[PDB]
Order: sequence, then structure tokens, then C-alpha cells
Amino acid sequence: SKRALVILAKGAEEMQTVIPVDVMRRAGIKVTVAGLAGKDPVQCSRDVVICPDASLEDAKKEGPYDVVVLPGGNLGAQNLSESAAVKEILKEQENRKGLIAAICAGPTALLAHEIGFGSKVTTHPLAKDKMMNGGHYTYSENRVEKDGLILTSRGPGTSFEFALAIVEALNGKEVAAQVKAPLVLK
Amino acid sequence: SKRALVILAKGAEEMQTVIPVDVMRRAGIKVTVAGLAGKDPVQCSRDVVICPDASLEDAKKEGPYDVVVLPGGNLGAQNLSESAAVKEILKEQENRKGLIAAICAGPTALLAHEIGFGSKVTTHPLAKDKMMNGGHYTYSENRVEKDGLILTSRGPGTSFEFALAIVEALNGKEVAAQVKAPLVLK
Repeated sequence: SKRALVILAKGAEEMQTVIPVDVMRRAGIKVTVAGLAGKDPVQCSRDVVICPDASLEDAKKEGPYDVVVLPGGNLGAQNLSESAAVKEILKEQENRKGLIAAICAGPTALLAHEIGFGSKVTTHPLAKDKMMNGGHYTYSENRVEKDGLILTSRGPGTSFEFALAIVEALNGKEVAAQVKAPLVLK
Repeated sequence: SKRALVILAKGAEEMQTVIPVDVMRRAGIKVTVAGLAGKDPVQCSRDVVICPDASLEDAKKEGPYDVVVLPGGNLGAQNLSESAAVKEILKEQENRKGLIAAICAGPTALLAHEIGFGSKVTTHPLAKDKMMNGGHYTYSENRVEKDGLILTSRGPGTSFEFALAIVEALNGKEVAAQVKAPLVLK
């Protein structure tokens, strides 16, 4: 019913890509893993190679999505931050008041594309200074932060909590709890 | 320095594949993701498609490994359990007293191949009855269990703890702690 776009760039943190994709699919969300650079396999930060479902070029024409998800990894987030296609997608999503979810270094692409200024956000500790350049967000050390349509989180180890927050926002608390139980979370 | 073989079968739980691969690479372990059925892309349980580094046929000739890792997912574990190549690898590993690490339904392939009988093990709760058929193991509800060379764990949400246990066994506690810190674990 609900639809998610996960934008996959070279150098993405593969845990932060796969955990949300998997958890959202467990929730019955229709997820498109879209390759930033095309439909070719993407080499992630720790050398896991993932085959996208679609190119971003194609996926962005099949909008709109109920959530747009930006994985982290510094190098993946730098690619997201440099992309005109990402900018357009995120601007459209913000303008239609749809959810934008970003983890680790991922939120730094929000800064690059001027998305969600004034929001409370978290990032990976090592991405804080980049995110806070110019003081356009208020920083949080919460494991997951949500300020309206801007949902952010910190790292590989917050990925389940991030994904479940997306599920809760889209499909509600009951679905999130049902999905969570078989995961054997702490 | 240390080397890990991760055996990737169709229907594997992709979180349980990627979290250990990534965490072990963070630890400086040399990891080979080996496709059970060949070097072709593998469709995992929640439709993430991963490109293996090597076929299992090729990787098994480049042994031996300091750990052999079996991801879970019921359907992936059933494929592992049905494979003669997996049997031979695990028998060799047991005979050379090398580490064998399995998560979720993964440990059920140990039962199939008669590996490590008499050990204390955990599995996913839904795989317990399968693992315990014949009473050849003693069951534990610990999130990670280790009995000599047999290291087991429960589910997606225990994957970080599982991977870090592998790192501790191979490279020691200090390396595991160093790797853990930037993950932002609970």
C-alpha cells in the first residue's frame, strides 16, 4: 500500500541500506531500491555489492513515494549530496509533505539540498560538524529523531530503530510492533 | 590476517548476511562472500540481491578459513542443509578445530550435516524444533551462544552481537571493542 524509495549510491553503508529495506518489506511497504548512478550493481562502503531494483532516473518518474530514504556512509552521502536528481526528489517530497528519512551521514544530503531547515535532527557523531555548518538545524543525540516530516538516526546500530520508526509513521504502531517481535531485538 | 567464508544461498536473510560481512571487514578480517549456487547474484529472503565475491566451488578450494559463517533465513538455511559442498566445508572446519558461526535458522544446517553434536546452541525461536530433532544439541535462549568452536545466535536483532562475537574470537576483545564503538549500538 505505502511505497518507499531507497536511494543507493556508491559508498553507501550497506547495513543502513539493507536493514531498512528488509524491515520495510516485512511491514508490507513496497520498496524500490534505486541506484543513483543507474541500475548497475552498487559497491557499498564495506564492499558488499547490491543490485538495485531500478535506476533512480526510472524510479523518480514512478513517484511519488510515501517515504524517501537516504542511507549513510560518508562516501554514499557525498554522492547523494552532489546529485541534482536527489535534490529534485527531496524538494518534491518536502513540498508534498511526505516523509524523508536519513541515517548516519545521510542527513548531510538534506543540508546540501536545503531540505527541512529549522528541524531537530541527529546524525552519526562524526557527521555532526558537517550537518551543523551554518546552523540550519538543531542537533539531537537521540538514537532516532523525528521533527515533522524529517526523520533522522545515528548509525549502523540504530538502523532497526530507524526502520521501525519509518514503519510506525507509515503503517502505525501495531504493524511496527508486529514486525519487531520476530526480529529478536534488545 | 584472519579469513572468513560467508556462504550465501538463495533465500538467506540479507540482514544476517550483510551485518556480519560488514562488521568482520571493519575488524580487518578478509571476508569471502561465496555464492552457494555460483557467482551469480543471489536473491535474499526480502528480495535484496547481493553479488557474491566468488562461487562456493571456487572459494572452498581457497581454504581453509578461520571462520565459516552460515546466515539464516529459513529458505537459505534449507539450501545450506541440502548442499554436499557445505557439508564438506563444515566437516573440514570441525576436523581442523576452526570456528563455525551460524545465526537464526542457520544452525539447522549443522544438524543436517552432523556438525558439533553435543554442543549448547541457540537459534531463532521458530527454528528450535527443527534444530532439536533427535536431541543432538542442548538449547539456549541466550542472544549469542558459544560452545567451543560452535558459535550461534538468534535473529536479525542479534546480528551485531553475533558478528562482534566472531570478531572477539578471531581478533580479540580489544579489536571488537574498537569496532563496536562507532556502530552506535545500544
